Amino acid sequence: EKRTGLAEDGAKSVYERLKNDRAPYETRAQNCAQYTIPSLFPKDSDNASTDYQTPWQAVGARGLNNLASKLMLALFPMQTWMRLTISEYEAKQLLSDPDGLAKVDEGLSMVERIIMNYIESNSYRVTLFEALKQLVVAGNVLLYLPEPEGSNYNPMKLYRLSSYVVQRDAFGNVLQMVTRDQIAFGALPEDIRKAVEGQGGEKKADETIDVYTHIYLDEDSGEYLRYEEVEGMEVQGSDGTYPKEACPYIPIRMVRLDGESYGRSYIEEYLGDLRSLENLQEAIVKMSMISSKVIGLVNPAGITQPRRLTKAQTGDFVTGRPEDISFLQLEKQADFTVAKAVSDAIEARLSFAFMLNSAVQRTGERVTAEEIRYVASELEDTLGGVYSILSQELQLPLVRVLLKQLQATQQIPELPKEAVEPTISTGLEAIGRGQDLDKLERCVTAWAALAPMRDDPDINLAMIKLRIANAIGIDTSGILLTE
Amino acid sequence: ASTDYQTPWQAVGARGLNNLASKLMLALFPMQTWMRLTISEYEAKQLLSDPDGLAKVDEGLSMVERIIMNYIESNSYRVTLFEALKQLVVAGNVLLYLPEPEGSNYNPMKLYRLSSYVVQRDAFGNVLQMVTRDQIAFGALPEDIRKAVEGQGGEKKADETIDVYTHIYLDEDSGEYLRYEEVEGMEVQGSDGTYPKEACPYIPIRMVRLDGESYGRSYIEEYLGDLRSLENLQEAIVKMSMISSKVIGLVNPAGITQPRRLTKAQTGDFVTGRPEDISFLQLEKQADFTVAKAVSDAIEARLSFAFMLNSAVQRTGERVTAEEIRYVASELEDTLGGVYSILSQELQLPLVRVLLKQLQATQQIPELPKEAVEPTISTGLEAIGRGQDL
Amino acid sequence: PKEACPYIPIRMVRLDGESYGRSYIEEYLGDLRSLENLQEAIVKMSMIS
Amino acid sequence: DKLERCVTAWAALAPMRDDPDINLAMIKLRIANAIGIDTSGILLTE
Repeated sequence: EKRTGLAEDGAKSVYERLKNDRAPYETRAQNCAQYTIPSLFPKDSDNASTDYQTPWQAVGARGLNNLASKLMLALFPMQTWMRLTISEYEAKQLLSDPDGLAKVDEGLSMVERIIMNYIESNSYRVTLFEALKQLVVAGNVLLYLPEPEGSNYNPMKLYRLSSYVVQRDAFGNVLQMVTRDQIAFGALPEDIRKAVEGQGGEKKADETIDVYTHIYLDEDSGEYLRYEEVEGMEVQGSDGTYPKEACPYIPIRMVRLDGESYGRSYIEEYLGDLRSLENLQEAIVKMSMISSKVIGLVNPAGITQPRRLTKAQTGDFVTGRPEDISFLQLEKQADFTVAKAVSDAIEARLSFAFMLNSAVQRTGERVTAEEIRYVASELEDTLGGVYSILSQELQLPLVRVLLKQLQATQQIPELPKEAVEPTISTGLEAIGRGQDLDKLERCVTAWAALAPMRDDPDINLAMIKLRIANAIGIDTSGILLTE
Repeated sequence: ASTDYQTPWQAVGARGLNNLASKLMLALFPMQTWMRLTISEYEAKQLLSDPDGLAKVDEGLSMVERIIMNYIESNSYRVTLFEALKQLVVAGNVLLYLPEPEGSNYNPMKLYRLSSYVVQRDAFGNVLQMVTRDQIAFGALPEDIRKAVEGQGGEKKADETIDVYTHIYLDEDSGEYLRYEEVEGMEVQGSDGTYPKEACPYIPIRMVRLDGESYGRSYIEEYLGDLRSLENLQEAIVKMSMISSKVIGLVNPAGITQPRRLTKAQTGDFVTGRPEDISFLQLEKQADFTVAKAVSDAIEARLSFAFMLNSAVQRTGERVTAEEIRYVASELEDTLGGVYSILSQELQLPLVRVLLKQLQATQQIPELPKEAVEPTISTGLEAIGRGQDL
Repeated sequence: PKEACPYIPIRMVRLDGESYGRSYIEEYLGDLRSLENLQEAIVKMSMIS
Repeated sequence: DKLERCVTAWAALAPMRDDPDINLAMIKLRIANAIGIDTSGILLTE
C-alpha cells in the first residue's frame, strides 16, 4: 500500500526530476522543427497564437514529409506486414505431414487478418503517420494503445516528447516512464473523477487536471508496475501489473546511441547543411527585395528635373537629357552566382539524403507489386539503419501488444499448442508472406521453360525443377512433391 | 549525453558509409538461404551408389537450413546485423554475442561496439582472451547476478549502475575456452562456463585484418585522407559562400549620392545622386572557386568508385533475388578488395556455427545419417542459392 | 451520444493543447507573401515602362 | 493491381493440371499471398 523501490516519491516528482535530462533533446527538437516545418514541434511557451514562420529554405519542409511518407509506405502498407510462425517444437511437426501444417497456416492467417482488421478500423494509420513525423523531426515518440474494452472506437494515444519521460540504463532496458496527460475534469474517465473529487474542493468543468502515469521496474520481479497519480495521490482502482514483453507503453527512438536514454532525430544528422542552406538561401530572398525598390537617381549636374517628368501625361514631350536620370541597381552578380551555386550544391545533398525525387518514384507509381520491396530496399540504401532499427523498435511491440490483448479477448482457433504463443517477424523478412514475388514469377516461367517432354529420356525432371527453384529464393518444402 | 554532433561539411562520407553497409547486407544476409550444409569424407561411401539415396539427406539438411533461417527472421538478427555492419565499416572491430535461447521467446543478439570490449590475440589471430564491459542497471539484472551483487554488501538503489565484466580465456591445460563473470571484484557464483573451440558464442569481427595485430582497421580508414581533403576543400566553399551573402553597400565619398536619401525614399521616388557612387562589395575569388570546385569533384569521383555510390549500377529498376545477389556480391568483390570474402569467413561461419550448435542442441534431429549429423558449412558465393548458378 | 455527434468540427493540422486548427496555407504563407512583394514590384515596374 | 497481376501470375500456371514432380495447391496460394491478397475465399479449402 506504499510504493517502494523506484517509485519512492510519486509520479510528479519523478517527472520533474527527469525533465532536466529530457530538456536537451527537446531543444534539438525545437531547432530541427525551426528549420523543417515549424509547427510540428512547438516550444513549451510558444503555444496559442504564436504564428509560426516558414523557413527560408524549402528542402527541409519537403524532406520531412517525404521521408515520413516513404517510411509509412514501407512499414505499414495495405498488405499483411507481420508474420506469425512456429519454432523449436515444429521439428516434431514439420518432419511429417506437409498437409499438416496447412491447418496451422490457415489459423495463423486468420489471426493476421484479425490483427490487420483491428488496424484498419481503429485508425492506427493516422496516428502512426503522426508518430513517424515526430520520430523524424524529433528523437522520441511514445505510443500507448489502451485496453479495447469492446469493439467500439479505440484509437491510439500518442505522446510527443514534451509530455513524457523515459529513464534507461546503459543497455536500453527501460527502467521507468512517466506520462503527463493534461485532461479536462469534464472529459475524465469515471474512476478518476471520483478520485479527484475525494481530494476535496469542487471543480469547474474546464479546469485542467494533470494526471501522471508511472510505469516502473520492480525491485522484486522482472515485470512492470503502473499507477496513475493526480494532485499527489495514487488513483484508486487504477493499479496495474504488466508482463515484460507485452508492455502497452511503447517508447520509440529513431537513431539509438549507447548509454543514452533517448533518441536523436534523423534530421539532426543533416541539420547543419540544412541551416547552411537556410542562411544561404535567406540572403537571396533579402537580396531580391532590394532589387524591388525603384529609386530614380537624378543627376544634379544635369538639366532634367522631376517636376517635369512626372506631371507630363503619356507621350508628352518634355525637356531633358537622358543621361541625367538613372536608376539605382544592386550590382551583386558574382556574389549572386556563387551563392546560388552553393545553394544548389547543398540542396543536392539534402535531396539524396531525404529521398526527395531524383527520378525514382515519379514514373507511374503503383501499389503492392514490386513497390513495397523497392521502397524498403531504397530506405535501407539511404537513411542508414532506419528501416531495420525502426522495425525492431516499432513493429515488434505494435504486433505484440495487439496479439496479446486481442487474442486475450477474441477466439482462439483450431491450431496446435506449439502455435498458440507464436513468434513474430516484422521487417523485410515479413513483407508478403513468401520470400519474393519476382522469385515465384521467374520460377514459374523457368518451369514453363521445361515444356517439351514429361518422360524425356537421358535426363531427370524431379531434381532439376527442385534445383532451379532452390537456386532462387523458394522454400521448396511443399512447392515440390515428396510422396 | 547532450553533445550535439555536427554534420560534416562533405556529404560523400555520410552517403558512402550507409551505401556500403547496405550493399554488404544485401550480399551477406539476404531473404534467401545463405548458408549451405553439406557432407564430406564419408559421403564417398554413400555418394557412390544411390542417387536416390542422398535425396533424404538433402531434405533433412534443407529442413535444418530452414529452421536456422526461421530463427534468424524471428529474433531480429537483421536489425543488429545492420548495426554491426555500420560499426564494422566505420570502426574496425565489432563483437557480437548471441546467448543461450532458453525457450522460443524473444532473444535478440547483444552487440558490442569497440568502446566496451577488448580482445588480445597472438601473431596468428588466435583469440587468446576477451573481456566485455556491459553496464546494466541493478533493477534489470539477471536474477543470479542480483544475489551475487547483494552478497557483496550494502543496499543498492534501483537505477544505480553496475558494471559487469565478462571474461573469456584460453586454458593453460586444454584447447577450449573458459568464461566467467565478475562484478565489483569477485567471480559471479553460478555463472561459470566452458566453451568448445569452434562454437564460441562471443564472435569478434574484424573488417580488414593485419598480421600480428589484435584488432581490425576500418574500410573508411583506407580512404580517410581523401575524405578529409574533401572536407577541407568543401568546407571553404560553404564558408566562401557565406561571405557572398553579406550585402555591404559601399558609398563613394568622393561623390554626391548619400544614403540619408536612398533609404528614406519610398519606392519609385526620385532622389538625387549619381549611379557611379554606390557600389556593392563583391568577393572576387573566381579562379580560386573554379579550381576548388574542380578538385572537389575529382575527389568525390574517387570516393564514389570507392564507396559504391551510384555510378549507374543499381538504379535502373532494382529487383530482388534473381541475378541480384550474384551481381551485388560480384561487384562487392570487384571493388572493396577482400571485404566480401574476409567478412564471410569471419562473420558468417561463426554465426551459422553457433546457431547450428545451440539450436540443434535444443530442437529435433531428423532422419539423416551419421555422416550428416555434424555437417560442414559453406557461406560465401559458394553458398548463395544452393545450386551453382541460376 | 458520445460518438454520433451531428456537429462535426474539422481541423486541418492539429496542435497539442490548442482548441482550433491551423491551415495548410499558413505553413507556406511567408514564401507566399515573399512572392507577393517580389511579384508586385515587377508589375509596378512594368507600368513605369 | 494486386488482383490483376495475380490473375496473370495464375495464367502463367497454364501448362498442366496434374503436372508431376510439383505442387499446384500451395504455389497458387503462395504467389497470391506474396502480393496483397486476402487468400481467404480466393482459394478453396474443402
